[PDB]
Amino acid sequence: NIFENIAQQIADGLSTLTIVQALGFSPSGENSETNSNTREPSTTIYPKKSSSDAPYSITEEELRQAIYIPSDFTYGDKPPVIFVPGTGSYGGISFGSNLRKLLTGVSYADPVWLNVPDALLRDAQTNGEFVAYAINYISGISGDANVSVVSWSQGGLDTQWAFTYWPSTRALVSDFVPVSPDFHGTVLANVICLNPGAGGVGLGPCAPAVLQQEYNSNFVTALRAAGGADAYVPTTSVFSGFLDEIVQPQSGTGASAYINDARGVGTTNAEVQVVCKGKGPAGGFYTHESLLVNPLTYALLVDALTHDGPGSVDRLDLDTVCSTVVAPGLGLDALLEIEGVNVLAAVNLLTYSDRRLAEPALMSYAA
Ligand SMILES: *[C@@H]1O[C@H](CO)[C@@H](O[C@@H]2O[C@H](CO)[C@@H](O)[C@H](O)[C@H]2NC(C)=O)[C@H](O)[C@H]1NC(C)=O
Ligand SMILES: [Ca+2]
Repeated sequence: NIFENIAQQIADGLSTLTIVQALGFSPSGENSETNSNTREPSTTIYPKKSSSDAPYSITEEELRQAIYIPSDFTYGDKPPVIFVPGTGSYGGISFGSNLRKLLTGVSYADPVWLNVPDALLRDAQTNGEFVAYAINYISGISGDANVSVVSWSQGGLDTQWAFTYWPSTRALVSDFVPVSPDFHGTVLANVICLNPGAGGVGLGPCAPAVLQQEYNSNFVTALRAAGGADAYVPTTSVFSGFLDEIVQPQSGTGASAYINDARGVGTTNAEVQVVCKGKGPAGGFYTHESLLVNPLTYALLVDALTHDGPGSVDRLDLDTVCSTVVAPGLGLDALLEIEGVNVLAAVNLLTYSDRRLAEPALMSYAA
């Protein structure tokens, strides 16, 4: 029986590989990207909720289908929480072994998650459309409750892009909790794609979302010049300065994950090695992916969800939070699962058929 659950886990993990999907399989289980969601929202959200919003380029059918609503969802009784995966991954598997498992069956959260086609590798401007639609749609079918957003890696960058160009979504998000975000992209993408940045032809073929996540990319530059480098809602950014093998730089105020707060809406910038320094293993070495099981990450998420404003380092009992390797309620097996999540993602990055020399054109709205 325990065998059947491992077989089904592996099958669900492999269905997220685009090479396997090319054989005609679809993402399965919690990574299903063809969900049937038949409730309508209280208000027109398509093609625009606000006449200030950027247009959608993707059909509402596809936008809505990437949202995975568990049967246990309470449509507003609890506060909804939308989970957003990172590059090469799906919302189901990015968080099922970590944060979303911990947020299943509690009173202050009600999880749903995004399964974007092609493992979040496609143009990030369209990944951003998925987050914008999800915020408006989930709220609009949940009694117009506020939602929260938790993201991993490019997910946070996608959320800032939805906030920047879909203003209507700012009004409905109590908390944005990005884990290992790259709000300034990453120079490791410039290196791997042998690419000058600024959308220039580079010698390394790379997925569109990878090219747009270069440190100086047109996507990142446009987003930051439009306001994407400052928080729009209370933002609890959690990142590791030792060592993020995907996102660099990633330490101090210069970290790609650092969100400024010029609008004064409230921000926490938590480098775990800083916050937990001298106080336990949770201040030790954490990867881009292993951060998702760090107790500081979980503690700051719950704090943010149970209090006005962002998660508060100073309100936490750092002596207790920092004292363990993994969040309470996970085992060291979560450390293993999250390593496999990263491997699957890596495979996707290396083997995705849509490799390009140049970064997607900015849509007319971003320019
Ligand atoms: C839902 O979240 C939004 C954004 O965090 C909240 O809207 C902000 O509310 C504060 C004070 O209530 C205002 O000063 C800001 O200008 C608002 N921001 C935006 C962009 O609207 C809103 O209060 C939350 N709603 C609920 C019911 O929690
Ligand atoms: Ca809060």
